[PDB]
Amino acid sequence: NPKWERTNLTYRIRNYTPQLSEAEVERAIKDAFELWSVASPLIFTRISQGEADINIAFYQRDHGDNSPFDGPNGILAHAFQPGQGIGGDAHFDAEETWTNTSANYNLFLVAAHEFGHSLGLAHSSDPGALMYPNYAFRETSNYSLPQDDIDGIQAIYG
Ligand SMILES: CC(C)C[C@H](C(=O)NO)C(=O)N[C@@H](CC(N)=O)C(=O)NCc1cccc(N)c1
Ligand SMILES: [Ca+2]
Ligand SMILES: [Ca+2]
Ligand SMILES: [Zn+2]
Ligand SMILES: [Zn+2]
Repeated sequence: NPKWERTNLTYRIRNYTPQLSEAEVERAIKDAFELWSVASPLIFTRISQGEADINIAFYQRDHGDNSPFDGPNGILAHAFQPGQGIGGDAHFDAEETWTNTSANYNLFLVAAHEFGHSLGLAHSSDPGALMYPNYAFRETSNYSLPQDDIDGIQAIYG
């Protein structure tokens, strides 16, 4: 069970997707972290430059870590479990159409899903869970964490 042994974690958005404004990309990311924050003792702080615990980046195909993206659709992103260096970092497929809407692919929902991995959760077999393996759009305004995921972070931290 890899877990962060620190509660206030920093993050850094190294690059952006042209698809959305910078504000929208940052709001997506911010709200995705809040989701996990309200069900745990974790506190997230954004840094504009520097070494952050969780780096966030939009990459294309081969991007230096031995797990290349695959073009439109398919693999949308991946994250590494808690740890130093690459640990907890999250990568998003730059070749996807990233949206703020119901249209594939909603950046807030994918980000929320990746941050679960970054915090130490694995995929869930519960189809109503965020950590379920396949993407599904769900209303995002006033979105809250499904109960299975709450059970998930709570079991790791408090
Ligand atoms: C190596 C890939 C096969 C797995 C990868 C994964 O689950 N990363 O977290 C992934 O991108 N899975 C896709 C599977 C798919 N295209 O349906 C995905 O949508 N993952 C993210 C996801 C899943 C569930 C909910 C939400 N919001 C997002
Ligand atoms: Ca892809
Ligand atoms: Ca890291
Ligand atoms: Zn990667
Ligand atoms: Zn996943």
